Amino acid sequence: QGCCNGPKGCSSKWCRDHARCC
Repeated sequence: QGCCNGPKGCSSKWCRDHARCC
């Protein structure tokens, strides 16, 4: 969903919080 597709996605805390791939 972007978060786990791009280099800055899991660098975003929201994606780290919510997305299990982060």
